[PDB]
Amino acid sequence: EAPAAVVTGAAKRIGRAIAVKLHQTGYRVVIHYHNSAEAAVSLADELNKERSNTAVVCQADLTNSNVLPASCEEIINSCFRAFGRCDVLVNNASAFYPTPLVQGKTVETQVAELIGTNAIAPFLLTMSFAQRQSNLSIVNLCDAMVDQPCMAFSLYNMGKHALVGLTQSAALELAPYGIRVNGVAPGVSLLPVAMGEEEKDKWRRKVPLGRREASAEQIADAVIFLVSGSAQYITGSIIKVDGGLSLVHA
Amino acid sequence: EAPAAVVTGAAKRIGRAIAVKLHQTGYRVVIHYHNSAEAAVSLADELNKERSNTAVVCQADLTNSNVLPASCEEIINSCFRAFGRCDVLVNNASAFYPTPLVQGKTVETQVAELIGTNAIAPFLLTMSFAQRQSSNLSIVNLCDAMVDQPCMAFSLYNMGKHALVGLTQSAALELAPYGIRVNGVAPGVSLLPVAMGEEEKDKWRRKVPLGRREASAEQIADAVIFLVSGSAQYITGSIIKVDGGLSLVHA
Amino acid sequence: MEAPAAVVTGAAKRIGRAIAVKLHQTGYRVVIHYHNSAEAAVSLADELNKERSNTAVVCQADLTNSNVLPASCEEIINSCFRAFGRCDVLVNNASAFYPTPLVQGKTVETQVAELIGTNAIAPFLLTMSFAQRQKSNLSIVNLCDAMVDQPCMAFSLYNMGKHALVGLTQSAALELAPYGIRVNGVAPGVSLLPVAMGEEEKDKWRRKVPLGRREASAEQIADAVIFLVSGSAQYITGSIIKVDGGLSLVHA
Amino acid sequence: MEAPAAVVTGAAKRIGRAIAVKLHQTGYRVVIHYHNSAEAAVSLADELNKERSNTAVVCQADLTNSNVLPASCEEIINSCFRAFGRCDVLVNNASAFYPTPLVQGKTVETQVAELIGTNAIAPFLLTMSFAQRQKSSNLSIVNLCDAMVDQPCMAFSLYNMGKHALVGLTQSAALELAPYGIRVNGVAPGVSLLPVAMGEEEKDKWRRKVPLGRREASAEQIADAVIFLVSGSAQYITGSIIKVDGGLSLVHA
Ligand SMILES: NC(=O)c1ccc[n+]([C@@H]2O[C@H](COP(=O)([O-])OP(=O)(O)OC[C@H]3O[C@@H](n4cnc5c(N)ncnc54)[C@H](OP(=O)(O)O)[C@@H]3O)[C@@H](O)[C@H]2O)c1
Ligand SMILES: NC(=O)c1ccc[n+]([C@@H]2O[C@H](COP(=O)([O-])OP(=O)(O)OC[C@H]3O[C@@H](n4cnc5c(N)ncnc54)[C@H](OP(=O)(O)O)[C@@H]3O)[C@@H](O)[C@H]2O)c1
Ligand SMILES: NC(=O)c1ccc[n+]([C@@H]2O[C@H](COP(=O)([O-])OP(=O)(O)OC[C@H]3O[C@@H](n4cnc5c(N)ncnc54)[C@H](OP(=O)(O)O)[C@@H]3O)[C@@H](O)[C@H]2O)c1
Ligand SMILES: NC(=O)c1ccc[n+]([C@@H]2O[C@H](COP(=O)([O-])OP(=O)(O)OC[C@H]3O[C@@H](n4cnc5c(N)ncnc54)[C@H](OP(=O)(O)O)[C@@H]3O)[C@@H](O)[C@H]2O)c1
Ligand SMILES: Nc1nc2ccc(C(=O)NC(c3ccccc3)c3ccccc3)cc2s1
Ligand SMILES: Nc1nc2ccc(C(=O)NC(c3ccccc3)c3ccccc3)cc2s1
Ligand SMILES: Nc1nc2ccc(C(=O)NC(c3ccccc3)c3ccccc3)cc2s1
Repeated sequence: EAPAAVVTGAAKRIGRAIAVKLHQTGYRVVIHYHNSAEAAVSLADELNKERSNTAVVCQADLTNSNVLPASCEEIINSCFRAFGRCDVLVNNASAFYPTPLVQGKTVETQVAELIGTNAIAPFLLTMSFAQRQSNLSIVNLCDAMVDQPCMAFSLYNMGKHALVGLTQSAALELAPYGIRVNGVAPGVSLLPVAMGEEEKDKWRRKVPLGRREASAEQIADAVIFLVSGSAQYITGSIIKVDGGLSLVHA
Repeated sequence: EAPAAVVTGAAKRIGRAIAVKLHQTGYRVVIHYHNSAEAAVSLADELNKERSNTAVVCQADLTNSNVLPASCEEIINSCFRAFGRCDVLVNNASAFYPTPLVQGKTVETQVAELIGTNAIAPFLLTMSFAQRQSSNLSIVNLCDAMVDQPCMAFSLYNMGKHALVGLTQSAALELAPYGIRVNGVAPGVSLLPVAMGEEEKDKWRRKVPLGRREASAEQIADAVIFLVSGSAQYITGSIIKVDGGLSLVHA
Repeated sequence: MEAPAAVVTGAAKRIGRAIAVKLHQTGYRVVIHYHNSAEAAVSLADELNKERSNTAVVCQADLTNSNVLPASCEEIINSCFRAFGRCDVLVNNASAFYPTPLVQGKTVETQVAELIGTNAIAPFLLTMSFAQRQKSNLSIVNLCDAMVDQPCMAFSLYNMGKHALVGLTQSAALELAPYGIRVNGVAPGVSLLPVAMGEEEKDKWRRKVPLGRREASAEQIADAVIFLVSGSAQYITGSIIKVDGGLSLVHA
Repeated sequence: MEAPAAVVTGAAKRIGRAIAVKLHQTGYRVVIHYHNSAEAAVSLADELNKERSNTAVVCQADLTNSNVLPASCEEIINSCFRAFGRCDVLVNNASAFYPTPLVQGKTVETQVAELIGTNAIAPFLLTMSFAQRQKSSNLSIVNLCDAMVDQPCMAFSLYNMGKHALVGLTQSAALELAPYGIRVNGVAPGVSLLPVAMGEEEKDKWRRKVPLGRREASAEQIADAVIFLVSGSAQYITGSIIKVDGGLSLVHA
């Protein structure tokens, strides 16, 4: 009776907040993770303490390779194995780091990681979700700043642009199956763990609405809306949740 | 105690559905109308039967003129008079008709209606709303998902709707320091113009990827409800398409 | 009779003059429209006529919206036919630009008439008159703004007018395509800074431009107009070319 | 050594050929990159060298993504410096295009490698190699984009993803390379040269959708926009994508 959702990169930060809010809404959840095993298992424990048998973890590397289609099929299969259905896919997992055009990872590894996590894995996950098929939908975590990108982040930005293309192409192609495909695009939300406080404050000061970053819960709220019955005519839409950041000129 | 909302063009169709759903969410509402007095009062009666003294009507022509600024100030003022506050402005009223570039309203009348109602009145209402201002204050503008693939011979209408996107962005930036969010909802085909023939209505319905049907007014209202809610408190300057995928469909 | 002819609105100075000059150098006869800048307009027409006799005229009009604006726009197009017997190109360059804050000597209705009139309604009415007068490589070029999605604070009416001009560009490209009239736009970021602006403030904006940390010259903007009216753009309609040195790509 | 030089990928046929011809007519020396079309690439180089000796060479490479793609792309740029002593212009034109339906003899990872490699990864690697070699002059890159990226063909998700990635590259590289004086722009066709084997009755279905003339763009019309973007008339233009689509993208369903 309860619907089920897969959330990628769900052990921490925004993906954790999405998994938590879906669970609070009544979903059973697959918490996908790559390296954060302890955090993933800890979240599943918390959710299961709340309602038994409503959360599982599923480990996978979402870097592009010739076995990525199998890994993505397994993530979807894990939801059917645990819960007998898969109603919602949230493509949240993402690699993010600079790749300067002018000069420990080879460039082909950087392509595989940045384009794999942000674009190819979402595509393969979408394929597997659709092939295995109420209120079915997919939500892709996009980036409100894709047209005003950070300096030296070309591969990341290429991946996020590709994810916009996937959102639109899959919304078109999956509409006759009743599957909606939409996006949520943060501006600045939870800042990278590696970033110093002074730099975090630099970015906070740029946001018109409150001079602060989005909480993870604020991003999750837009995901909840798009999967809800209140969004049943919405497909191919990307909702910015950016406090007006993308409207601010240089 | 209860927040209050102004909805322009609220007597019928999409504006009515928005007013109904805001009311159901707990708002007190000003139902603005131009020509549709009977329908406006009928809605106010229905809402007041549910919760007494929670719905008022306000007449105004939203055509651009020397008096449009005073009329817009009165709409906002009516909310403050009735309810003591104005938390939400929904710019829903619109005129829609063709204005061919190559050839009984003069062109400058068409300007005053299409650009006035669809862009200048939202601008003046936004000024009045902001001037009169914990809280969750926002404005929602009814945009058009087809603004970049416009209907043939609708240049003035399309100009007004593009101007409304500009207002949404400019006002979101300028009002963010006041905690006033400014967002849009962009329908594709929703309730077809009453004048449109049944065969032409079906032609459009058949192009929509999602179920080959128009949006109900209630689906449009659901997006408005989200944007005014606490679930959207970091969202400003965003326009949510509610179009069943229609804008994605090539020629 | 066989050199083509162009109307350039707001052509006495700055970008509009550069467009008129470059069109003239390409072989066009030109109508130099102007509002207040009579001395500068006549001085330009005299220069162009010295270079080739009877190839430049001036035409005065206020492009503020009013119930007479349609007649004024009809008259601008008529001046081109009166002088040159044809009108091949329309460049909508004239523009009012000033802040209109949402929270507090012109009335708001004057500000609406000026900012929306010059930037949007006059281009629309000129587009109507241009199209209706037609009997070649016919086109319209609208001067847009690369920063319309990242607008200056407190410029809502200006930004509304430039957004409306994008809508006109696309609507008119669609509707006039059957008549062989192409309709395109050129969108500067920062080009010639306002005459009233001090050097320090100019340098603040210059420093934001990735390509050279400098504003576009007037000639650089005119170069993109010249391309869009040329035979090298015969399949281009409904396109807006940014000429902004990357400015619109730069985040906050 | 005074004439500038350009690399054009996928230049043996169709749009890339017309770009290579127009660049040569403008005074550029050209590297004609090709993958499978050797005879046509060599025929073009010989035609161009007959017009002006030692102004055209060919360079073969597969632009599918793989472990060797970065080296291949470095080699393409290197070929221009070895032939002509300079590389002023890069045109990323080569492209794979075919449907990849989401719902059900190439594996899906081959389709990823081909559609994302040709349309996006190879342009990125070529852009890296071009810039690293440059770390009077008018250096620029032109990417062949697609005016219909937001109204895509049904069941072309991987192709559309690659073309959206190419918009991202055009913008990100324009920003990052602007300090080096390298401009980065795009030209976005709607419908241009159709497949010759496509029935005329199907070609006409697409032609009739185009507002401006109810016909597809010639390859030369697309090349004309590339020529403008590399020219001295575009020296303040970077990060711009010029649609050359006859109004097709403005037409609703
Ligand atoms: N935070 C922001 O300000 C912001 C702004 C714009 C867009 N976004 C988007 O919003 C989403 C969530 O942002 P976030 O900051 O929460 O993300 P994040 O913490 O940077 O990354 C989310 C998770 O992605 C997973 N991931 C990384 N590489 C992976 C790989 N090779 N295989 C599988 N999983 C991998 C990691 O899982 P493990 O920890 O299990 O390894 C990581 O915890 C992302 O798509 C992001 O691009 C965020
Ligand atoms: N229906 C769709 O499929 C669709 C598609 C795209 C966008 N939209 C947008 O969605 C919104 C609502 O659409 P709708 O179809 O419900 O609108 P609508 O029925 O065409 O008109 C809404 C109301 O606007 C008011 N109005 C018109 N001209 C006016 C004037 N000069 N002064 C004051 N009020 C005036 C009218 O109120 P009175 O009846 O009181 O005179 C009318 O009932 C509009 O902004 C529209 O552009 C709708
Ligand atoms: N300069 C920039 O950095 C920049 C940036 C973005 C966009 N643009 C766009 O590029 C175009 C050219 O810019 P610019 O800086 O050269 O323009 P500008 O000097 O600010 O204005 C050009 C002309 O507009 C005419 N104008 C103003 N109000 C008018 C009215 N009520 N009626 C008729 N004409 C009127 C004036 O003519 P008179 O002098 O004869 O009165 C003025 O000379 C404009 O459309 C502008 O918005 C420029
Ligand atoms: N034609 C149109 O209507 C249209 C519409 C929109 C966008 N565009 C864009 O405009 C550009 C030119 O279009 P077009 O129709 O002339 O392209 P095309 O004929 O489909 O392809 C151009 C060339 O790409 C090369 N290519 C394909 N796969 C390759 C690989 N794996 N490695 C290396 N090279 C490869 C081929 O070279 P070989 O022949 O040597 O193997 C082919 O001749 C493309 O980027 C396209 O996406 C075209
Ligand atoms: N998986 C992840 N994706 C992203 C995407 C963006 C951000 C974020 O921090 N963006 C900031 C920023 C990025 C790099 C360096 C400094 C700040 C940002 C993005 C656009 C404008 C301003 C700040 C952080 C993450 S984490
Ligand atoms: N008719 C005219 N239209 C315009 C449009 C824009 C500008 C211009 O100066 N834009 C600047 C700027 C505007 C206001 C205050 C300071 C600087 C600009 C625009 C966008 C981003 C950064 C700077 C100047 C003019 S003059
Ligand atoms: N390397 C290449 N890239 C592209 C991109 C697009 C096209 C093209 O022909 N597009 C047509 C079309 C696509 C599929 C079937 C028939 C026609 C097109 C594209 C967008 C909307 C309508 C038609 C052809 C090519 S060839």
